[PDB]
Amino acid sequence: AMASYDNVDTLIEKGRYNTKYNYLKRMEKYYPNAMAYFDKVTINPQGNDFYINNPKVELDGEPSMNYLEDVYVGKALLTNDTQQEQKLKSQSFTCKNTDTVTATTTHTVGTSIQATAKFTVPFNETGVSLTTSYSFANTNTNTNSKEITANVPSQDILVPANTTVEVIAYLKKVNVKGNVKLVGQVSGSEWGEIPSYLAFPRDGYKFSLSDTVNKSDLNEDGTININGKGNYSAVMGDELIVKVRNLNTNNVQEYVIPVDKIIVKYRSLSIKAPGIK
Ligand SMILES: CCCCCCCCO[C@@H]1O[C@H](CO)[C@@H](O)[C@H](O)[C@H]1O
Repeated sequence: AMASYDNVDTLIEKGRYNTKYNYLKRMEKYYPNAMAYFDKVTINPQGNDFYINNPKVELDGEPSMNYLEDVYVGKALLTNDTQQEQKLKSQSFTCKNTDTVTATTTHTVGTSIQATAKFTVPFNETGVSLTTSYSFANTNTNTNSKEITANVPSQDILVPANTTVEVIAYLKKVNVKGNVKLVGQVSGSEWGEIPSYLAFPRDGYKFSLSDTVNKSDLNEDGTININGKGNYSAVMGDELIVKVRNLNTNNVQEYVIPVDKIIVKYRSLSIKAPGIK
């Protein structure tokens, strides 16, 4: 069906209201002021099997993606005091970075029925999956993180004759933010009693959630669609960059150092400093 409800507690309360209501409306013919006692009549829920079927997290709008401030990893010099161009090698190095995700339910689906669902941050591309989860019934905040260590081998840099180059390594970072909808299909029933008072009979009851709404609002398995909301924000290490600057011309050229495998091992490049050809 097309319809979807954002508060399961409202439905549960209607079912109870209806139960109390019909109990009194039946007596109305005998006692014309019976409805005026609506507040005095007790209803005692005893159990339920309310369940949220197939809870899942769905993106609600496209993620927004912003580059964050670059992480400065280090600086080095490579000096060619020779009359021709030379292949000079940088030192190998490591750097560490933590990928994070935080996720918060902003609008529950009502408190009465517990459910959780997994969320994988989208537009990942790091090769390390980052998952958390959402609670349907509480406004919780779930975090997760993964520490990544980069092993970057020596790089080969062609330096022109009589030139020192300065090399800077830095790590780009992306922030992926957005909203989600928490969806599922509620089934089940509450049971209990309006207890007997004086001459008034006990009414042992069982009401389903699908009975508290119009027949059009139901799916073909009898369930009702529910929806909550949440959001997320993940920080991901992205591209390892090396900028090489020619100290004679002060021109700077940019290179990406690609990943080799998986601890993340990077490739060893052969790169031209500015001033070569
Ligand atoms: C080819 C690129 C060379 C640029 C010089 C990079 C040297 C960085 O070196 C790294 O610095 C880290 C701090 O950021 C330290 O934690 C590591 O131990 C060290 O290996």
